[PDB]
Amino acid sequence: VPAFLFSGSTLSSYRPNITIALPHYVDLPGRSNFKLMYIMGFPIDTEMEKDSEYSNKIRQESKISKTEGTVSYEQKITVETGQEKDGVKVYRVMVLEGTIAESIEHLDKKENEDILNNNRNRIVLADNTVINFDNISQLKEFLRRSVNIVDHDIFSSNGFEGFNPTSHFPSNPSSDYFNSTGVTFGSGVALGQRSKQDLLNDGVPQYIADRLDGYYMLRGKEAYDKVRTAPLTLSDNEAHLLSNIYIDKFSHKIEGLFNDANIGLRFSDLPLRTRTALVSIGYQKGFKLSRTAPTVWNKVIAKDWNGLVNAFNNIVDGMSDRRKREGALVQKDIDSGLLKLE
Repeated sequence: VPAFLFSGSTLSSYRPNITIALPHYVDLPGRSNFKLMYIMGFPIDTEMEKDSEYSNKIRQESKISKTEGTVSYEQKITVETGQEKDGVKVYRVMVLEGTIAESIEHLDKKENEDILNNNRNRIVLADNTVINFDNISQLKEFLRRSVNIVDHDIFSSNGFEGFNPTSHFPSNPSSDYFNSTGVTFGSGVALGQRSKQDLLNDGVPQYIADRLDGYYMLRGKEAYDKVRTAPLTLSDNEAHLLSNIYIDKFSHKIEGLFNDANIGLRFSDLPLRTRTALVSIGYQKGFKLSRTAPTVWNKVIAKDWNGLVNAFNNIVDGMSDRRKREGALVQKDIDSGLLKLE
């Protein structure tokens, strides 16, 4: 209580200031009610309901779900491990104002295991609210979920974009863009316009990109004929890696449109499921949502979240069930308190 309080190491974006083992008392810069006690050079975060000039007041619990939730991929977090009883809390700081990725890396270290396995783990967010985790594995999963711009498992699921690991040709004559269409893999990754070098630049591993030789730049009948005549089936692992690379790249185009609207939020401030819904509709209808799905985009820019649900539900495209799944993602976030309504 706490066990191994001084074990392991700490990643920190700030440091306090003749080697001293005496307690040192500092304030995190720019934060109210963030007060740290350094002992043995380790940051310790204490809370007490009783008044103290050496401790913080009890912090409010976050509404974010420890099982299903995320933190913005653009925000810094503080990760802590510790104990709490009866209006007194003592937590060793493992990560002080670090990135999600730095945190994932740091919390994977073996020297940290003992301290993380044997104490209560929590995240202290930028807003000074906290998320309390059942165990370290759950926290790690929360962080991994939070680095993603969209939820890839949802996006590639049957109800939305679908996933085919075998080279396929989405089109034909009567087209519907026959000679425009090209060999496609996983969830919509199309090679008609892309060289191997393009895939390499986007970070596709050499082994995958070499596998794709002969499918690059093929279009129309040559592409159909190639798919039918000499298909290639990637393993689910490689096809997902390829797909997620291109899904992320696309999602950044959507992110850029939304951020350029300058509405007082950044794309990263929207919860995961909502970001996923917007990327899903963009991927199917074309990325400029102001032109391609105006009812949706107007609700987004207005920050009217219930209205956005309704706009998804009201789209009549011949795709409508997928439009409704997208809306239901948004509704789930509203119900989770992640979209605050006026």
